[PDB]
Amino acid sequence: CRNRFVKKNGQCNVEFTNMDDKPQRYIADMFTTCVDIRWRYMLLLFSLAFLVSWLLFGLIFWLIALIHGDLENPGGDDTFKPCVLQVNGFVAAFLFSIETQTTIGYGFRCVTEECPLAVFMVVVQSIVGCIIDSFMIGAIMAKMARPKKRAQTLLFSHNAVVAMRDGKLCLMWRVGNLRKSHLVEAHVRAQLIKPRITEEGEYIPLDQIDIDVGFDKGLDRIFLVSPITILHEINEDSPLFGISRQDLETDDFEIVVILEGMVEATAMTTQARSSYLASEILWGHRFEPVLFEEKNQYKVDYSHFHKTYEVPSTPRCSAKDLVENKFLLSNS
Amino acid sequence: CRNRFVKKNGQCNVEFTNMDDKPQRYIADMFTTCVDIRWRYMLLLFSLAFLVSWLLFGLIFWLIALIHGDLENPGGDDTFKPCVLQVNGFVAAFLFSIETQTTIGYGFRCVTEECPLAVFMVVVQSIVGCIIDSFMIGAIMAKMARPKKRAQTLLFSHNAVVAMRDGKLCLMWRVGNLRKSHLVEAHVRAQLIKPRITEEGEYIPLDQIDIDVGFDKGLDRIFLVSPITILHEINEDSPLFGISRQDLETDDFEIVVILEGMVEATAMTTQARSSYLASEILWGHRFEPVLFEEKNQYKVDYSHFHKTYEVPSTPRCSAKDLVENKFLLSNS
Amino acid sequence: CRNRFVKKNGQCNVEFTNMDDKPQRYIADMFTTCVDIRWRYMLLLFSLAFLVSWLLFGLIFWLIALIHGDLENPGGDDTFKPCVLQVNGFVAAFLFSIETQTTIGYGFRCVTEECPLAVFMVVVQSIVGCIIDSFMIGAIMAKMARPKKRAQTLLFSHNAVVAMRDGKLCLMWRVGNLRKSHLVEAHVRAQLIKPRITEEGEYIPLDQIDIDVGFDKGLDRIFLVSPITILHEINEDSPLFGISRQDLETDDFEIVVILEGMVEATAMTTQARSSYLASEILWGHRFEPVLFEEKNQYKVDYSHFHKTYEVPSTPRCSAKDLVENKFLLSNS
Amino acid sequence: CRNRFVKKNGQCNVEFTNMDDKPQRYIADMFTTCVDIRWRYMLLLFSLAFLVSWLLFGLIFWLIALIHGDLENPGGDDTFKPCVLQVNGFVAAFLFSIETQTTIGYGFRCVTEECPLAVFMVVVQSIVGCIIDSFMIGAIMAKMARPKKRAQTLLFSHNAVVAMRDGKLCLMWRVGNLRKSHLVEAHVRAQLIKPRITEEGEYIPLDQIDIDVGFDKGLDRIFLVSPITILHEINEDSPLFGISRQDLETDDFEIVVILEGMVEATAMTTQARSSYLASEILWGHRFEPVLFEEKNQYKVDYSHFHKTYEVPSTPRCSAKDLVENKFLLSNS
Ligand SMILES: [K+]
Ligand SMILES: [K+]
Ligand SMILES: [K+]
Ligand SMILES: [K+]
Repeated sequence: CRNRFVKKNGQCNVEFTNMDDKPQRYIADMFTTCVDIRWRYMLLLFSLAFLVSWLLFGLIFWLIALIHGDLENPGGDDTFKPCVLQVNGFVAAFLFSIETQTTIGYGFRCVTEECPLAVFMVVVQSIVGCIIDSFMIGAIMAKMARPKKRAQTLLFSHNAVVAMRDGKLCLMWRVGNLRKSHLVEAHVRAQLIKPRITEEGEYIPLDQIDIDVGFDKGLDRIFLVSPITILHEINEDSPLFGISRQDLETDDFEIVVILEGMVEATAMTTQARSSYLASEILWGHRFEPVLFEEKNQYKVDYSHFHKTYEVPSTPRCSAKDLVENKFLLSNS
Repeated sequence: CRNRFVKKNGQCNVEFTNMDDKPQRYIADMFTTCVDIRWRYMLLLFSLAFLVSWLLFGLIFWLIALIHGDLENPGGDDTFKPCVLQVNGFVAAFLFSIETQTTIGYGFRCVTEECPLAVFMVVVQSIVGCIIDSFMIGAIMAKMARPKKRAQTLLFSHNAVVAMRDGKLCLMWRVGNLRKSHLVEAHVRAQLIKPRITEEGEYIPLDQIDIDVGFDKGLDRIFLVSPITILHEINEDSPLFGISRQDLETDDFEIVVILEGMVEATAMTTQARSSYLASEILWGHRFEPVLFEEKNQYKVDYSHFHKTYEVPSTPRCSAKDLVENKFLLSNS
Repeated sequence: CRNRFVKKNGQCNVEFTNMDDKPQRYIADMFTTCVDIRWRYMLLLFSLAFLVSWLLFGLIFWLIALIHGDLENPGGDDTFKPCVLQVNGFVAAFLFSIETQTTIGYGFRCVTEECPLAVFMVVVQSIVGCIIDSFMIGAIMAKMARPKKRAQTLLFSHNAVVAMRDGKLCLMWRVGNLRKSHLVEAHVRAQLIKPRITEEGEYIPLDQIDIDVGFDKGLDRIFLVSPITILHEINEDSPLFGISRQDLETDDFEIVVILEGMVEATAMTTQARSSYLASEILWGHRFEPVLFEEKNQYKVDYSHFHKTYEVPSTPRCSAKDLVENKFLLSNS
Repeated sequence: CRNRFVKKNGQCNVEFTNMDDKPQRYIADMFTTCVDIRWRYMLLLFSLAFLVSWLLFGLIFWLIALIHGDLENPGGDDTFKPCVLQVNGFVAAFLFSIETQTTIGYGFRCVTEECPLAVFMVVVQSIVGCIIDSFMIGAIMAKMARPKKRAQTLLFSHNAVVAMRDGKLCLMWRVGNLRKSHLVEAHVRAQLIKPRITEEGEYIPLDQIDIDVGFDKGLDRIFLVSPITILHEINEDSPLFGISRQDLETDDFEIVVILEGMVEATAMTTQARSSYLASEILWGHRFEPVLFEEKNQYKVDYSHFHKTYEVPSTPRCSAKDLVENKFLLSNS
């Protein structure tokens, strides 16, 4: 009844406060933020940038036109040649700035060979133009390609279960791929979250404790086509070792599950997460099979993914008791 | 005689059904799909987008021209200035929209300083223009660069063999690189696939079982220039431990082989796969050498890659028997 | 009192000298440098490139105009057609070159069907134009996206502490994430730096010695949301094994701490670093908790991140003594 | 005296022959090749593509102009409007095609509202135009960014040495970073190459044998600022175990050394290689220190990198003898 540190969607429930350097540290990493903001903001931002360069140069050109005396003779004649043809005022100067930076260049307003400063400005503005474009491309490219989007076609079981496999008592949860694209170099991790006090009397607000999914033997690496059921064998070195079915409806703790892997197309690691509270773990259940064979191939029924069935055959005590008891019977 | 879970090309034989959230989960990951569809579709899609913005703006301009009364005086005179010169109708309005968004800007149809709304629209459309381009670039860039294409210059042997190496009985298959480019940080994995029932009576439609290629000792990492022969030593902890040559023509199971590595040029992980059925494994054979030395260098003959030869010297029983028997003789 | 090999910001304090091949080796890797230089330099560089192609082609066109005799008849008539209309001199030839390469193409200066060489040149220059753009985009894209920028939203504690946890004496330092974005596949490393002489009398100017953070058990991998305290248990195989609280104010050595992980958005590994001198390590202290629970969620107070408190309960001798002593008492 | 499998530059000495599917497998991976070819080829290729689309469309337009009867009335009048203004022939049709696809759009040749087919063609060509650009960008971007270029600022010692460290006999070679940029998540690998015959009489043309650099303890991971000396301790499980100083001037084999790591700026793994023949290994030597301290910092003299000095104190027998002998003395 304490609270949820990671929601079921993987979303983490926490907030940072009194971060001192936040503004100056965010300026240096500035690109990283820019790509996480809503599109409309990233866009409006860029159109803001465009608009600003158009107005700036537009003004310069208008200033030049004003001083040269072009405003009064925009088209020139035999005895007089303007800096930029057909700039009669502000809006005209604005239009030419846009036409130039965008490279539309209708040509009705046009630079002449007269002013080196007008020429120069055109030069500068062109270069400027490319620069802004380049940033926009990259930004869009980057944001467009974010691998965290892939985590939404990855799936966790609504519950985790505990049950026997091959003589061992195991915590299990299930994972699945909702795309026919592969998750490359995928692997998993699990952790038990809960506050604790060390024998020295040190309070750890939330301690994160590894749940061994087979990392040592290289078994945490998975090949995920059909849903895989992930197994934690509860043993001497397990944090759940002394926990029984009744300890599940009493205790407060949380199990955090991770799936890391690479989006096949971009080879960019995505990390998917979810969470099981002690009250979301079903003791004595087993997952319903989603895979079955038909004729020339295999199929997965995904409506059975979350479903579990009761195994009355399941022991209600902790692995600890289970073990210790084995050594009474076997001891006498 | 059951069926093949992964084809020989690496293609997986399975299909997902009754996935509930598929539409809304695919919208969030939408970029990931977009790059896997056939070119013509991704392209037609984008030309569809272009076409749509040209028509949309074209319409706006035509509406503006209509209301301003430009349709009747497209070129204007001393007493009258149009919003956009030379828009006499729909097609004219269309052309200007394209000329503008594409930045061709022939200039025959041209914005004037008269309408702020025409100007604004031009502004908006330009910005819009960049945006669509940017998406196209990224999409093409991404799709163009997909690392899974590299898996087609990587190679597996048509068969796997079992045979003795240095006193040990080993399952072996071969892998090869068809490019002179390196596969960076490459490593392998193998798995035995087959359905099973746990001693608790739990049916696992297909259980995936690790075949140890040396992960523990860091030996699953390979340096692949010439074809490497991959070895699984069949021992106490091997899933093939109790399997003999006769069990091979009887049993139904499958071995799945993986090669993961990085495309040298892009450093993007590609994953190559293939499969050996118990009936594709040749007991008592050995691979033909594809590498030989000549003068100033080494050469690889790839026509010998798949070829195997008989070793009548090979034991036909399981590693299990082989071991157990050693301990009769050595026991008496 | 020797010196600092890595500053606290992670910056390494060292310089390379008498590198022989530096110029020719840097030319081959040239792209890598280009993206690390200040913007203004990368930009000025590119505008330098632009400017150079505009002048080059501008000259060609002017040469062509000169020879054709266009300088004297820029607009032509019934009996004479220029190579490029309206090029009356250098600046005119310059303007057309820019208009062409930038694709502004106002159109006042325009190629005609007369000179195949003018046409060809236009062809060449256009192609050239794209090429330079493409480089600029990539450069900007690349530099824009550098993952090392992310290391500035990652955090280390100003000090490291030594203290007891669960019956063991541990060196600890703390790490934190200043963004709500995740650090994917993150893990840590630590090293003791100091010069030494092997029993063979070989001097190692600075030897780098692994500080075990749990790599073997897969515990060096972390899930970083709230600040994690990193623990080195000082034991038989620890380089700090024979060090006590008094050895800390005497000895000269340095501990180097690393955090490697992936920027969530780009999946590009960043590496963060910092350093603790023996004089920056606080013996007998403990970190102040930055995480606390409120109602519907958790919060982190970052002003407590660096803060430590005294634990007078802490032993002042080395793990070595501590152990050895245990085996007097337990031995008698 | 056999031959070198990897040259000292890392270049591998081998060639593939009789690869059967080479053309069709290379078509699918086609992008991968495109980026490894010389610039001039990738460029000429693209200019080839451009040129081809300009000519193609140019022809279409000319065909349209021909049929419409524009060739005879390029500028039109009150009673007649051309498809595209000012196309009088082939070259004119060519110019307009280029002006259109490049978006220069001088405007002297210009589409009119008359032909829907001309309009359509313009539409199509524009779209086409973007597509080719996009490919070019990506290609240039990709090729520009190749991480294998970084391997040229990474360094190996010209020789490897064997010598005692802390009571153990070790094969050592040295590695170095020629840039002030870091090599992220770097690690090493080594291998002994030589042909062999298994006790079963199976010939392995070249067997690749792991040289343990500490992978098991996680010590193959390095932090490379100053040059690191890499150590292989020659022990029971070492392939060099039974090799002595005299076996070095006799035997033929090769040691292959690898350094894998990530370019700091792009986080793209590069793999550096080199090789030591038994005749390139200096028994009884030690590397000259390249690092020294001065005042406020550290410096590296790179001219000392390759240099080694004699240690007459060094044993000339194999680790094997060395060990076995220890157990005579200690045995009697
Ligand atoms: K234009
Ligand atoms: K134009
Ligand atoms: K243009
Ligand atoms: K124009």
